[PDB]
Amino acid sequence: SAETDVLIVGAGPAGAMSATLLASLGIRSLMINRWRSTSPGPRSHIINQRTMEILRDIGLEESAKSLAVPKEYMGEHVYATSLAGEEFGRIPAWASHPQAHAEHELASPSRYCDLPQLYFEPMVVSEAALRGADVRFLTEYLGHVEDQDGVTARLLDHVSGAEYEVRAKYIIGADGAHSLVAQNAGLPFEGQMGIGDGSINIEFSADLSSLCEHRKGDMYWMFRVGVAALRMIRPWNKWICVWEEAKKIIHEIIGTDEIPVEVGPISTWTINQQYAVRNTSGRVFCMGDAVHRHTPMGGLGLNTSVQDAYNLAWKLALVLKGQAAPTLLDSYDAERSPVAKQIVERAFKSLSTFPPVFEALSLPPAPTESEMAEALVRLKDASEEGAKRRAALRKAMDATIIGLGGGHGVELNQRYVSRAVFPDGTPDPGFVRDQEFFYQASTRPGAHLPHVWLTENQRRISTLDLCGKGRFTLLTGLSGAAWKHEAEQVSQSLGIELKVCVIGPGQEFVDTYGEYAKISEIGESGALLVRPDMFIAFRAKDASREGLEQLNVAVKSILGR
Amino acid sequence: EYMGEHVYATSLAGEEFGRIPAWASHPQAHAEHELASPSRYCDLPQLYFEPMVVSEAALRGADVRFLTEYLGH
Repeated sequence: SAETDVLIVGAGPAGAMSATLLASLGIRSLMINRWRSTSPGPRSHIINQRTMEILRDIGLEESAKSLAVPKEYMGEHVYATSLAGEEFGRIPAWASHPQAHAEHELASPSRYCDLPQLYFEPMVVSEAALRGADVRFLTEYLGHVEDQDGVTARLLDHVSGAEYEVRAKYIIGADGAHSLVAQNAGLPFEGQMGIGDGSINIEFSADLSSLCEHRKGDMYWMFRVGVAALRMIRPWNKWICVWEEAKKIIHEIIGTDEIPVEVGPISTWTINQQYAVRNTSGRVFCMGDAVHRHTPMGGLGLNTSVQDAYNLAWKLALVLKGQAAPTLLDSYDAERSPVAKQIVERAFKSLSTFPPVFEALSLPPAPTESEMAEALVRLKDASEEGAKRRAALRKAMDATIIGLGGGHGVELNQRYVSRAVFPDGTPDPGFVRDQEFFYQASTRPGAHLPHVWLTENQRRISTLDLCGKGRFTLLTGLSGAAWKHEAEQVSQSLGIELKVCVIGPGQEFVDTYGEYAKISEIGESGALLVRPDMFIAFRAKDASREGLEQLNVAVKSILGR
Repeated sequence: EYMGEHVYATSLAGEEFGRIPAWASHPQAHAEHELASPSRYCDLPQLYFEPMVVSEAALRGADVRFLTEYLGH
């Protein structure tokens, strides 16, 4: 037997991130995993800005960037007959279009990058152990029982052979899409797990720089199942094909014998659309693929899983230290379960964007080499019928971009509503523009803190860099110095750290560009209370005494006290 | 990329009043810039520009004579 604060079952990106963050806040975690190592298989690889921000908070951003492929190599999505064959056309994927890129730059100090979960996982697992988590692989969760004071789980050790018990105050179910932890907690799911009659993933190696370096992209999709994908793992060199020496399916996809090819492992994917309606069940919290299982369309899986962990850790830390009532843990479900449903529905809906491509070419699904060849030559036709076909195809191709980088709103427009956000008595604004395609910065409580550039010592710093570090932060201008004193009083009163930044001309942080003035929807003396997880929980118009009194209440409320 | 930060200050070594994003350095201005043309802003003193073009003109076939004054026609 053994005792610890949190038991994390699973060392995929959510469990690992959980361990790191809890270890960074002084909380004892034991993280476990049935397998001998981190995921070898072909899995996620698009890392969006929200996940990069979180690494930037933890100080792992420069490491990930070192191993990741940059945005600049991800831009050209090509649709073709084969890699060596003729292109139907290209879309500007992963915000490579100048305007998409501007909306990207403004939204965050971080950027897209491609980094196979294969590297991401061990990076984070090793940091978690370095920061203080205990990490044990080849250990299987067999089950647990709860009571009023905590939980007791039974583990099976695949090295020693022994079974032992672990006592803990909480359990995080971050096993994968077949989570046994979710099964025991009794969580309800909506949706199915194999939708129709899936995909085969052939990993392989081959120098394709002559076919790719003049048109750098993350993926190359072939219409030939109707569709097959060719995704880059390491620039122009290591690869998967998606669809034993029958894997010269590959040669068909590249479209040539000439390039030598070493075949790696092959595996299978199915089509899922299933999420948990509720992610918590007294003392058990479930996290990544365990509560949202979905197709790969849009990069959303890994990124959502890391953000699930970022939302929970700080709350668990506060509760375990008696700085907050257990009530605070309910906001995990309130804030996070919607995002799970959203992600699953979005990924599945992104598969509808493909059939219309075949409709534009007048093709049945799963067409035959002749029919395909007819469609290609119609496309080249110097008639008005051929012009219509061309345009139809363009309209069809463009629409696929939602699954391939265009869904910036889905990525960033979280709006929490829970006990952990204190409403300011502003009317809800909606979105001016489409909320799936476009991010809208908001400073209203429940929104994520916008990014703008300030300066510290004439050097650019992000507004977000004032704000993480496992602590609440309060932001203001010079007219708002009163918040400094009011904040101290509240930290003294309730037992919590509360950094205060007074932004302006004299100060440490100044807004040399006026972006802070412009972006906040609030006068200089107003203030934003930012959570550890970077979400605004409280906003005040000004520093009047009515505004100042509220702070102490907002805080006691947020923490359940 | 070296043209972006226009700073207003008391002196170079003194305190800044603030900065504006000059020469389309603001992300949105830069986007409108990229879409407009395949070319980009750059700083190149007329001091270098002139002789570059005078020499090309002569290379391509123009006759070029300095220290010669137009008096009238």
